[PDB]
Amino acid sequence: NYPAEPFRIKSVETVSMIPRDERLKKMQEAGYNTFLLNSKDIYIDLLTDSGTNAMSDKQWAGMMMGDEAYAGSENFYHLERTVQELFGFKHIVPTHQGRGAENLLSQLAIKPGQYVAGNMYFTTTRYHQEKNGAVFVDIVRDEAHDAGLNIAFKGDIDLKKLQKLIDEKGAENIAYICLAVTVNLAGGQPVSMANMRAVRELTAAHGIKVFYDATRCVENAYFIKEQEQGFENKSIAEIVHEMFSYADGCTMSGKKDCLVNIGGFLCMNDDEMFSSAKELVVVYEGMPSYGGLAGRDMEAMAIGLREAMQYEYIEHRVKQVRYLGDKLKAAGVPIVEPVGGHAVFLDARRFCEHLTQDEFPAQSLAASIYVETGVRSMERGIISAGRNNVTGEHHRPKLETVRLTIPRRVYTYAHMDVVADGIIKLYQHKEDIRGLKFIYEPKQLRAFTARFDYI
Amino acid sequence: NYPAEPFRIKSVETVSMIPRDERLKKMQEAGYNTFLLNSKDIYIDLLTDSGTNAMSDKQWAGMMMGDEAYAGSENFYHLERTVQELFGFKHIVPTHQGRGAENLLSQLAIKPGQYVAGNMYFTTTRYHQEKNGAVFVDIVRDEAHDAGLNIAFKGDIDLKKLQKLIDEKGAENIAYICLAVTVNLAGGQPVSMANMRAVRELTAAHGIKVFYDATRCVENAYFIKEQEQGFENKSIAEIVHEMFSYADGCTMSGKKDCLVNIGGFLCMNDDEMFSSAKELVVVYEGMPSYGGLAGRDMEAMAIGLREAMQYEYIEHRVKQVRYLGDKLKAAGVPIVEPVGGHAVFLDARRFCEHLTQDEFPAQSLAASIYVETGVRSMERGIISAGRNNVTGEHHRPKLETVRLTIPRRVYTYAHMDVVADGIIKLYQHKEDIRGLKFIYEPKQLRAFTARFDYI
Amino acid sequence: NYPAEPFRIKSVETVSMIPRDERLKKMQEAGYNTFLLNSKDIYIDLLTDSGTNAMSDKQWAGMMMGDEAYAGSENFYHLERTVQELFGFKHIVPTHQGRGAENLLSQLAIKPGQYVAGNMYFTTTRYHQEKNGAVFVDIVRDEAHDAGLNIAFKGDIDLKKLQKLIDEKGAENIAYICLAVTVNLAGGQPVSMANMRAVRELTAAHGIKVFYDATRCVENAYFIKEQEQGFENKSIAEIVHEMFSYADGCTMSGKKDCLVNIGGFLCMNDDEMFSSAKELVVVYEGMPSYGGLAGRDMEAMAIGLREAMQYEYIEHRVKQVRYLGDKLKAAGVPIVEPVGGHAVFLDARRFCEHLTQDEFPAQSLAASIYVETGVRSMERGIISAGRNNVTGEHHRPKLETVRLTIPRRVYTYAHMDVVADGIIKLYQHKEDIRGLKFIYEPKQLRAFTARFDYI
Amino acid sequence: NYPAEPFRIKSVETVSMIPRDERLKKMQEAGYNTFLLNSKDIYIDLLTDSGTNAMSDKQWAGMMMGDEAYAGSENFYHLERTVQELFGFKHIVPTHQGRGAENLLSQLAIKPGQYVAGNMYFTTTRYHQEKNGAVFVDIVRDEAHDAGLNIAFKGDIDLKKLQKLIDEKGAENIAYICLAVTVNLAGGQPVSMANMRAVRELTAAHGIKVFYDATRCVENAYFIKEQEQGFENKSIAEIVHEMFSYADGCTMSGKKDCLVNIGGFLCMNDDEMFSSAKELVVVYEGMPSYGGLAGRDMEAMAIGLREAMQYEYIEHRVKQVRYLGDKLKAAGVPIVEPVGGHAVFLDARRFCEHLTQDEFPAQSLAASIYVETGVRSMERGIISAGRNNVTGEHHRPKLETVRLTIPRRVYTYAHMDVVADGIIKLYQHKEDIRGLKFIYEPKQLRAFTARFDYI
Ligand SMILES: C=C(/N=C/c1c(COP(=O)(O)O)cnc(C)c1O)C(=O)O
Ligand SMILES: C=C(/N=C/c1c(COP(=O)(O)O)cnc(C)c1O)C(=O)O
Ligand SMILES: C=C(/N=C/c1c(COP(=O)(O)O)cnc(C)c1O)C(=O)O
Ligand SMILES: C=C(/N=C/c1c(COP(=O)(O)O)cnc(C)c1O)C(=O)O
Ligand SMILES: [K+]
Ligand SMILES: [K+]
Ligand SMILES: [K+]
Ligand SMILES: [K+]
Repeated sequence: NYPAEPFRIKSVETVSMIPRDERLKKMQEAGYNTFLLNSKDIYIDLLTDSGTNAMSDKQWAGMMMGDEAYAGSENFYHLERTVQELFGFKHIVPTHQGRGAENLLSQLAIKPGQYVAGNMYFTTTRYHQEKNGAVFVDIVRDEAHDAGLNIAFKGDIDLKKLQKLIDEKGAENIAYICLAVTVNLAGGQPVSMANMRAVRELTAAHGIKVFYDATRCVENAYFIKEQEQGFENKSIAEIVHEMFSYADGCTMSGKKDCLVNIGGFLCMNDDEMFSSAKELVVVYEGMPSYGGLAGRDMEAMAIGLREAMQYEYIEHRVKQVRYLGDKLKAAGVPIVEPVGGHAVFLDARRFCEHLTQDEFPAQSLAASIYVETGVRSMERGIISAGRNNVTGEHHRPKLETVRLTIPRRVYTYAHMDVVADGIIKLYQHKEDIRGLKFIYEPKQLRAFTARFDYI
Repeated sequence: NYPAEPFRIKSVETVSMIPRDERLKKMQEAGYNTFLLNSKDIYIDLLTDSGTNAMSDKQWAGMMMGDEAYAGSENFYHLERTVQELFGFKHIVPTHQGRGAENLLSQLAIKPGQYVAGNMYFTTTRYHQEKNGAVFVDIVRDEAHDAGLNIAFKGDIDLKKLQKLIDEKGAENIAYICLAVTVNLAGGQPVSMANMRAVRELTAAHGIKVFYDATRCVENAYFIKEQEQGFENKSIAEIVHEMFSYADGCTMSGKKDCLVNIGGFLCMNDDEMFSSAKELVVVYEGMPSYGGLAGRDMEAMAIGLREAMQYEYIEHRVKQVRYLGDKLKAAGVPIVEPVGGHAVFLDARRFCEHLTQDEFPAQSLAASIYVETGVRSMERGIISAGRNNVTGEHHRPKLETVRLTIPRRVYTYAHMDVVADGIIKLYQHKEDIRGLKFIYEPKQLRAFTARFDYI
Repeated sequence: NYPAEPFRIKSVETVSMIPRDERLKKMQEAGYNTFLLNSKDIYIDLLTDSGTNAMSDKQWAGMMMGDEAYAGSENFYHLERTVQELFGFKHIVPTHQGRGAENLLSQLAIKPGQYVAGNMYFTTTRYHQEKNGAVFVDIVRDEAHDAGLNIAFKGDIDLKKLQKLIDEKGAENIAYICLAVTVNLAGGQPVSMANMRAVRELTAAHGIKVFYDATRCVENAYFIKEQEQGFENKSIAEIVHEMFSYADGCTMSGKKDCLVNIGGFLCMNDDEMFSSAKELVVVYEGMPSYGGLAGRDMEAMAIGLREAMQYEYIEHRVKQVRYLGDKLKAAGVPIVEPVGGHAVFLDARRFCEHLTQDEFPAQSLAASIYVETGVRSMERGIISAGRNNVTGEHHRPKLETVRLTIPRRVYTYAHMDVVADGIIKLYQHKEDIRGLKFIYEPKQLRAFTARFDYI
Repeated sequence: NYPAEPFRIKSVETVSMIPRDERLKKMQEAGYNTFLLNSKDIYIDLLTDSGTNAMSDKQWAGMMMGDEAYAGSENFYHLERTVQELFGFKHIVPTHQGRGAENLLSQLAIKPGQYVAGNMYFTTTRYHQEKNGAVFVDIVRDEAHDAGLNIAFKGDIDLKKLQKLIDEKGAENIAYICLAVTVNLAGGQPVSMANMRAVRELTAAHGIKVFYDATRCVENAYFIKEQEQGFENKSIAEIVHEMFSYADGCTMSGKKDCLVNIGGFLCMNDDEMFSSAKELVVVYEGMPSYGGLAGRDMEAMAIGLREAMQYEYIEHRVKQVRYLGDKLKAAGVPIVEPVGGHAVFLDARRFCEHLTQDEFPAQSLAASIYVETGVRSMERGIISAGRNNVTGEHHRPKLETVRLTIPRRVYTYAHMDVVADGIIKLYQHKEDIRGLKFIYEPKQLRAFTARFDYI
């Protein structure tokens, strides 16, 4: 049902298990914002799966073989051919992480005033699109915004919404389609191969380019192998390669599915766009031959991307997350369904039904979770959504969630039991969670540095 | 009941998950002898807890700080202060592993014709004693020889047998008392502090020296804290320090409870014996300042010994083994009781009651365990007992067992579930396990290179 | 005269020692462009001192202690305290490398239309200034533009030019003064403490902010200790701390004087500007607590910055470069004088006086240097100067040089002898060096991908 | 003339350069015995080339790939095939270092009362021979004991002395011939291929086995390629393979020419002796599949042995030692000639002509060298020779030397200049070196723990 880890523990990381009362002052010191907690004070850190993964002995062997040359590093050539082989794109430009590649793509493929449409958004991805003069349009299926609706491939793009955008705005006013795999904001929800194929057929007929946000593409490929009909016999690698055959390029954060702690890259097939990308990367990231990464990190990322193609690795990765979700569901704890590839999202609206969204139930549930359990989680609700620029009012998302994000190969099922058991106990007296309000709020990107206080 | 790992995974070790049919071919290639399997073909390797432990990030940081000098290495001084602080002995001599220290002690403290008495024996320990002209005398309590008897501190020395040996032979004819903690041969059974204090009081009255075999002393200290009355307020470190206060010295295999992959040492308080030890260590191991160890390994062992004192680490270590034993016992699988600190012993005589001991049931059970699960275990029965050279007959031990030995910090509860589930499944059709016979048998130490075939 | 290395070799890097005939074929495969050579084909790689340094055993111990948390990593706090202690600034924001910090500073401290003045410029630094709407003004002393003039502290700012800029434009139209230490473009020339104090006094009277480009600040501090009167009793650390006391902030490329292969940061004292920096860093680099760096790399940079303060390290570093310059000068090889802190610049115009600048003498000298020695050097002449886009004409710099850039702690004096001996041998038959012409030329940044053939 | 290092520095080791007065008290604390100095107090540690080598990036990559299994480790298989390929022996048994293999060989191949003859001796090698009942006979050419005689292949066995031993004692009373390459005690002097071939032809005619002490066999192979006629076109590997084709086995210390910090092995071709060796290794070292070594160390040793076959590596290694010898010779400093492969031996008899051998000039010169220069060297004279057991009097060797032993890939020519310059200055007032006498002397192996005082 739930497989054992398809690896052994090679080395362990020291942790501290501090008491509740000490956790209280830290939570107070952090303004009740888990983003402001210190790593050393956290038993199980589920803030994000980005850059928090455990590497393998093979990757660490590569770390000893860093060719740190400014140009022509063997590690770059290794990373280049690995991505060309596994993703199938013609050209690769390394970047220090995913948002470095997003900065490049948005400056290369967007004219001021054009539209960029995709299946929901991510913060840095949407920022670089809008800062380069684009207007974002969400074309995900309406079901993806419904936390409790348990349907497969919730991250699919609504082809009808896409056709509507092309007819009303014109294909020439659409910069590109930004297709994310998986869809982080909807709970790590996958996109079917049929949806990727249908988007490619519709966009190619209008000459509209398609670029993937591929940070969690391997988790996406597992869902296709598990649940999409006709792919149960295909390997993860074959599925990944076919996924990108429907794209003109991609932005990749190795910090997710490449099983590394730093790194990303930009891929594309177009020769002219690749030329302009190499001109722009030297300004922000570095040389086209290292792009803001040490040689050893290009090596670790090349090895890690190949490791992620092992079926047993990715099956266990996803099913460990599912185990935490299943234990929570069995105790009646409200969660986003179905469980995504990288995290379980607690539905703070149902968890904190005594609070309104103006009282920030997700931010307060995350604070309560750490104090009561020593687990750090991330607010993914009204605080992260920001304020509408025209009216200065809160954006009001249907998804008011607390994200329990699982780094790859770091924790065990017993750690998941600690998390689930603590949340299930907290759910018993959920009425005790107090509301929050801003005591400090920045002008932009308030989720990371804002401070709150109770009631 | 069973605690989560008090650490997270820093790095993982690649394994191959070959299916049953391939595991069968590997087992046939190995002549149905788990000792002849290749490490690369094994999912979960429970052959031994010696030298197989996962190190911490701190230990690996120390590995980068190796002072490789031939004399006066900083790593040796670090190791020296740590052992003097934690064990309380005056003098420390490093050795490449435990049997290196036993070679030194046996040559220093034994006159040809003297007696060495202890709570059972280990193979290498008793060999160095007998090769230097000593006759071994078992003075363990009679209960230790009852595999099914579930009683505490089974490893205690019978004080009456000790008093009997002193009266019959004289104190001048007794080289030393060899007190092992824990007792490996009885299943990893602990020794109480009260027994250690009584042995020290009786030997000191007759001027008899006492030297500990302390390879699993930390596991022993946990049993004292858990089960001996009056020690529930003492730290692991306090218990360890008090244990060795009743000894004149010790031999240690760091490859066990020091959480390293290589290393050991010899301790003593006597100045003159320490002087002779420094002369003898240069012949067999190396300088008194490295003793057959790289500098980085003295550092890793010094750091690891201090890590082993953390209560949460050793509690989880012992309870992970107990978890495997409890799950097997709950399904009716016959095991040695009580479960020891480092391993679970399957009673292969009861498990394969349809086979005679001449058909090697423990060897054949270990073979089936690997084929059905990818778990390697060790035969501890008639094969390891060897053949009598004078008569050419099997030595026939009362204990016909398969040893599931758990390396420290390498596996999870899910891995223990893989082991237990496979063994329980085999137990439900145990009548199908076929006997084995020699197709190749060496003249000595047949457990390591013999090959078999089914009957 | 020239000190031995104040360290020993802990580990070595494998190189290939291919003979001249193979090096020729590699050079032809690279189109006679050293930027297109593969690292694996190079014996001594003097392309740059950026990111190519050898780390210490202590830094590598830190690499094993990476706290990879997304927020609140212990490595960030270690880096934070180190910079606050050594540089004296209030606030620190990590970036993946120096140009990442320049991107942040240029967006924070520049209004469109303002002026930025400094002691010459660097490519990435001036680009971020000009892309945010600033006009660059060179206020370096006129002597800095005289390649052959051997005078001290060639990088000082001409206070009269600064006073002239303030009077003509007004202090409100000056974004900040950008003082680089050292000055890379002039050959790595230092700035005196007296010049730093005078700039601070003049700018503070007009309310003009001063930000340092401190990538090679430690090399600069050594020159002050060696050659500025009244500092021979001050430690390197004391000099560094006093240098930054005359600045409101800095951008740093740890890839230079922090003895690492990746990393940088942004410093400032203003609280409000630090708040805006934390909002902007999440868009381009990452969280204020890691800023596009792995935790292990923040640790390595924190350790490396403290190591750079050791007098013996930086003395040997600078004198190793000086050794190469002295040996070349003693044989009559024309070089830029005085020798800078990090590189020796060959005067290719004088070296290949039989060739015109349209025949690319610096590019061709670099080619011959690799073929004859296996040493890679960088063209810093007409090719790197680029082509004017409006007229399609070569930009023609007065400096037509080949840069021998020395990574820190990577090479020995014997390696410098290989470099010098080969160049001196080439100089004895310099008339044989043939000119080059484009067989391929990209539209921009031609230095990195252009290919040539002999004339 | 003297080649540059055929590698780059990947990582550096921190050193301390403490003043003379502090060095004095340490030398006093150590009883004027350099063996008792602390590593942390030494700038350049030339005590020994054993276990002090710098590893490569490839070796350190292997260190991350330790397969720590007790049996069937991939690292053992790597080491096994590498030795079989490069040395040509049938069977390999790993040991923790060379003297572990010597303990095994001496117990396997010696009957009490037999003779073991060889080209001089080493301490641990001769101890295991004599402790197993053999009488040592030196059959090296008489010239090898003359420090100043500069002849090639000084380590050759005198075939006439060998024939004399066979005629007087009988071939049945000769256990084996112990042929060392190189000969450490004579100054690291090589053995010609012709001498190895002649010894094999003479011993095989009498059925006498030949076993090599091969710790520095690669240095030996370089001398053959450099100076023996007909081998200047053969690779180092071909020479090494042919060397061992004249032996029945070997004892190897990886700590020398395998470029590692720990490790050794025993090789042989005989099946029956290999069987007995595997029985004996489990008692002293460990399993035949790891033999007292961590898996990662078997991996590093396998890689290092292959690296030592690179001509440029071993040429530079030997010529760096020769450079130190040439600088000393040019200043008139008396040394053993010719310079050996691994060390320069100062001739303390000529250096301290005002002292008799009873005043221990070599021990006192080593003390003076450290105090005046911060360089540690080893006494190789009357102190190491020991006392004659029959008369209780000093053994009086013709060679009274101070050994400046060079670890592989650790130091530069500039470090050699520091050593040479300091010794040359000390030679100017050599009359100031005071004699020493025992204030403490052990019964055996006095060189390592004895303490002395002046006059
Ligand atoms: C850091 C996170 N996300 C990163 C991310 C990024 C940016 O990648 P970097 O963090 O590697 O810049 C882009 N696209 C998606 C969908 C992402 O989820 C997170 O989910 O916590
Ligand atoms: C190898 C094992 N035991 C080794 C051992 C040793 C030998 O230690 P080394 O393996 O470190 O020599 C000494 N004393 C006891 C009680 C031991 O159990 C084992 O149980 O598999
Ligand atoms: C890459 C080089 N310089 C980079 C540099 C940079 C850019 O730093 P990063 O390369 O760390 O972005 C900034 N400031 C100065 C003065 C620099 O010299 C070089 O000289 O090869
Ligand atoms: C340690 C040294 N010698 C080791 C050695 C050995 C012993 O090797 P281990 O140090 O690896 O035991 C054997 N044979 C020779 C010729 C040796 O030189 C030394 O020369 O300092
Ligand atoms: K990270
Ligand atoms: K680099
Ligand atoms: K060593
Ligand atoms: K091991």
